[PDB]
Amino acid sequence: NTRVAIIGAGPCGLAQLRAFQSAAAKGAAIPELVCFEKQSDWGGMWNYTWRTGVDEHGEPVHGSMYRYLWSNGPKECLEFADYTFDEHFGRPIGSYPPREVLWDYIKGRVEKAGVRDYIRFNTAVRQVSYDETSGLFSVTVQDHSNNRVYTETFDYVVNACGHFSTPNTPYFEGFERFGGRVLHAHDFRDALEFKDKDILVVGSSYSAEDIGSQCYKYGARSITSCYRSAPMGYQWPQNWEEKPLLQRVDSDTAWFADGSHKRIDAIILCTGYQHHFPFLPDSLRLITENRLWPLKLYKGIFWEDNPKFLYLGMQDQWYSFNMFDAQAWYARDVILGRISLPGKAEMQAENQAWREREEKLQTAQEMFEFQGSYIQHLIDATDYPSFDIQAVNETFLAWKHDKYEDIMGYRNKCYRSLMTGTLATPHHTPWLDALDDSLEAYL
Amino acid sequence: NTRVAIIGAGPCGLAQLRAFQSAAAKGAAIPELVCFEKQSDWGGMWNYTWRTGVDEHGEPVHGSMYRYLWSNGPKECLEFADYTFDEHFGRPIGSYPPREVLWDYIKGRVEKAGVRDYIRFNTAVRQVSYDETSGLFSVTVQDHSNNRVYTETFDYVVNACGHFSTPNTPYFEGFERFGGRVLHAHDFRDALEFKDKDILVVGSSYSAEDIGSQCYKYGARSITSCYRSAPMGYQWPQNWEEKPLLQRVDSDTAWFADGSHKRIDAIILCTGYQHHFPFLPDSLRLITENRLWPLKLYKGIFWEDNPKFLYLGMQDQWYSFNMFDAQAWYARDVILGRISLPGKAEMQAENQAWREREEKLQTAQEMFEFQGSYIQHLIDATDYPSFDIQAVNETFLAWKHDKYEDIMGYRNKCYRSLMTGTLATPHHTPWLDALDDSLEAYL
Ligand SMILES: Cc1cc2nc3c(=O)[nH]c(=O)nc-3n(C[C@H](O)[C@H](O)[C@H](O)COP(=O)(O)OP(=O)(O)OC[C@H]3O[C@@H](n4cnc5c(N)ncnc54)[C@H](O)[C@@H]3O)c2cc1C
Ligand SMILES: Cc1cc2nc3c(=O)[nH]c(=O)nc-3n(C[C@H](O)[C@H](O)[C@H](O)COP(=O)(O)OP(=O)(O)OC[C@H]3O[C@@H](n4cnc5c(N)ncnc54)[C@H](O)[C@@H]3O)c2cc1C
Ligand SMILES: NC(=O)c1ccc[n+]([C@@H]2O[C@H](COP(=O)([O-])OP(=O)(O)OC[C@H]3O[C@@H](n4cnc5c(N)ncnc54)[C@H](OP(=O)(O)O)[C@@H]3O)[C@@H](O)[C@H]2O)c1
Ligand SMILES: NC(=O)c1ccc[n+]([C@@H]2O[C@H](COP(=O)([O-])OP(=O)(O)OC[C@H]3O[C@@H](n4cnc5c(N)ncnc54)[C@H](OP(=O)(O)O)[C@@H]3O)[C@@H](O)[C@H]2O)c1
Ligand SMILES: [Mg+2]
Ligand SMILES: [Mg+2]
Repeated sequence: NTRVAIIGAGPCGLAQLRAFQSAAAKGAAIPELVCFEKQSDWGGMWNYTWRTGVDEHGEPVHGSMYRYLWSNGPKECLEFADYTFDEHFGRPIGSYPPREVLWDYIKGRVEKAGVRDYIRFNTAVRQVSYDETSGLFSVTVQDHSNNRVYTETFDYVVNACGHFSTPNTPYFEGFERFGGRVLHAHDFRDALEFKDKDILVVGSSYSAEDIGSQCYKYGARSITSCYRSAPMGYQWPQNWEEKPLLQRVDSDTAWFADGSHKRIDAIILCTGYQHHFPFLPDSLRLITENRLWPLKLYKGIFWEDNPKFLYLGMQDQWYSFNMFDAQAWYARDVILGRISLPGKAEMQAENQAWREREEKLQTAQEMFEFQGSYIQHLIDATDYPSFDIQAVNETFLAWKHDKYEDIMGYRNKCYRSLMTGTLATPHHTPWLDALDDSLEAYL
Repeated sequence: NTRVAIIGAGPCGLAQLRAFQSAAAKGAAIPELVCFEKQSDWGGMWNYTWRTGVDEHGEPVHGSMYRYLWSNGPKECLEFADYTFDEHFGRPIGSYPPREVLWDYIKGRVEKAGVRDYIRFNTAVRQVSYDETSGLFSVTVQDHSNNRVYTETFDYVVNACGHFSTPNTPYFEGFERFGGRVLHAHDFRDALEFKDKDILVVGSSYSAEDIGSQCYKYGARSITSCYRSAPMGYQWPQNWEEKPLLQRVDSDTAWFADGSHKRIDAIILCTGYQHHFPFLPDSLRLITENRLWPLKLYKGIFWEDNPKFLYLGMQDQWYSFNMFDAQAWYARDVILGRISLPGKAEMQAENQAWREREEKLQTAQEMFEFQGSYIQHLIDATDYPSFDIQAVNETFLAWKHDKYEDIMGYRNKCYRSLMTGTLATPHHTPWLDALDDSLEAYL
């Protein structure tokens, strides 16, 4: 028969396994599936590790999540249409669960699907090549359980390796003279490390917002944030100041674009991440900034130069889990032969049409509605349940307004599931005081 | 003609270029040489970076050196026989220079040799394969200057990528519950980060000795060290306690094998490094612990399954720079056809003979004399100057006794060059008080 390689057992890889299992449960013949995962367990970014830099086997540490991390959007926006919160938890819960609670939810679905046996854990993909004549990809991997490098062939490769793990780490004048810790958001683990310290966060997106907020919540003496161009602009607490871009640092002091200065103990670069695919030749290698519409990906998925090489989840994310499902189901239907792809020139013209719309977006609302409309297109093409994109959009709108209202209070609010209609119930403790991050303490 | 790939422009790679240039200066025809270096400049481990984890291009950070690092052995033990300290510095200096001063020395030789133009910087080796019929290696690299992956063929590959950059990072019960920083020695940058903090160093070799010592010198409140089996055993200062192995950690406290405990702010794993060659297939991939005599390396250099694949500097190090020269000169003479290699079975028998001697070593003296005798064998086979191994051995003996005498004072002592006979002169400031690490301040 035919063979599919899946790189990664995070949400996207797991969605891809779930897609095939769902078809198989309803009598479809499916390919052989091999999912290569470098970590010891599934969950991707949702799997926490204390490790930083490089893991015990010498691979770059994948994990960017930190202690005390909670859902940064309404859980109702990322609900699986085919495995509801009601089915998983059997009661209502808060709209903004800690990492461990959503990890439990993600695992719950693939536990139920019985797909764990497709996965080869502790295995890092090292190289991918393609042979024109056989139409096969050769995938070379290192099995760290046995310290052995091996290669197998596959008809399709689905790259679900993520793009929020390889840091974008810009130098600033004087980092080599500064006496405090300099790290990337990717290396941030326990905010208690910065208790009673004066912290600088460099950046103006979610990592800056949230890492700064954890430092606040867990007793940092002061937060300073700085932006390259656009301030985050929220009303910050008393001990937080937002400044224009860092110019330089000396042994202990940071100097900003406006000529102001601050004594700081540590610098956290919240400067985003790179799409980094060291295991790909240029012929297969997506090169893009973090955005809603990278080019060369037909339906945001199929590599236009070789559409038997697929990318999942490589867009920037408003939607997340149910976008990955939408992608995984479309990918599956194409691999099964149910949906055929057009010719390259047509794929290129359509990708460019999406790009032109992408380039016009200005407002947050335009941006999540763009991605909503992309997902609507995918879900209409397959048997993934066509859920209510418009109502999810309205939830995202409400969340944005909650964050404006109170950047430290938005996680206390409650939203209705668009899959089941059940309202989320208030959490037992306000976010700011909910110091314990465990699944036990939350439930 | 013929082509040689060299992986890395650290001391070993540079030694390899210097070896060929030295032969060429005296009329030898030499191969085309391409040295691939992932960093932006030469020097290897001696090139300092503030970066930790992964570099700006997404490659694991190579650098393990930290602020305030000085020579941990007498400089007279690592002198180049073909480029003396006298020639480079034109006067005597201390026996234990800061990193920047020996970097200057290393660069000085290859500046004089004019070999920089062989090197392709910002280029990471990604894969190596070998073709039986052509007898060529295919070396695939990523050029980060241009974001392009390319492959070229070579008759020989000399792997000079080091083995003190990929950390050995063991888990200890509770690391995911501890509130302070957990890092490896590889990530240690500025000891001022730990000023007034209670530090734990895990390990009992050079990284534990020296990182603990920097923390001491730069005002850590206390140092705790712990050993897996053998204590370091030096007489430590008042605020330093050596303990048996860490058993576990809670939110702020470490618990040891003897039942004792200590509140700690940060944990630094000084637990060594891995030989990690992700760019090699198993057919070419050396698997070894850090030791004086890994197997499968004929004359400690030639991969016994394919001796056109060479490893430099993969032994544990008492000797360093002039061992790498000795290796590089032997490698060069074999590549030039001046020295022929015996058959595999003979290579295996001889490697095993070295191993049997290696396995019997117990004392520090036995260990550096073993490596001395290995180097004597290499230097006698080529035109590298046959320098006085016995006197270098006696210097190593004297250094060991100086460290016993005073683990914070040994860097104040002076030793005679075995290349020129000139005595090192006392430094202007005692190590403990010499807070400034610059080349300027030292000279
Ligand atoms: C710090 C952080 C917080 C977040 N918080 C939220 C949130 O609250 N809500 C939300 O909806 N989204 C959040 N996200 C978004 C996140 O991207 C998605 O939730 C989701 O994890 C993406 O799934 P993925 O499978 O595409 O990638 P990932 O979850 O990153 O998984 C990629 C997988 O590929 C594996 N892998 C990588 N390279 C290789 C290789 N060479 N060989 C083998 N395996 C490999 C990894 O180990 C990993 O398991 C967050 C992201 C980050 C970085
Ligand atoms: C923290 C520390 C302190 C030390 N202090 C001393 C001392 O005081 N005295 C002493 O004699 N020795 C010291 N050493 C020993 C050190 O190993 C040697 O001095 C010497 O640096 C080894 O040279 P090398 O060229 O084998 O390896 P390295 O100096 O490590 O150089 C390896 C090179 O290969 C490059 N590289 C790696 N992988 C790739 C790739 N895939 N593609 C392209 N390039 C790559 C690296 O960027 C680097 O330039 C120290 C070592 C460490 C780790
Ligand atoms: N659940 C949570 O609480 C949580 C926490 C952290 C992260 N996350 C998730 O992690 C993902 C990534 O978010 P992110 O914020 O890390 O990345 P991001 O959204 O890609 O944003 C990158 C930030 O870096 C800035 N930047 C880039 N280069 C810079 C430079 N040289 N100097 C200064 N600033 C620079 C950008 O500024 P410009 O925009 O001006 O270029 C932007 O503010 C998202 O999915 C996010 O939701 C979630
Ligand atoms: N110039 C300088 O001042 C300086 C500073 C730092 C490093 N260096 C150099 O860096 C190189 C590496 O030295 P290194 O000390 O990092 O490595 P190393 O010499 O390989 O020693 C590794 C240490 O880790 C211990 N260890 C290993 N696994 C462990 C575990 N699971 N738990 C507890 N302990 C464990 C070992 O104990 P056992 O031996 O009991 O196994 C040993 O003490 C050397 O060339 C060194 O000179 C130089
Ligand atoms: Mg951006
Ligand atoms: Mg060891």
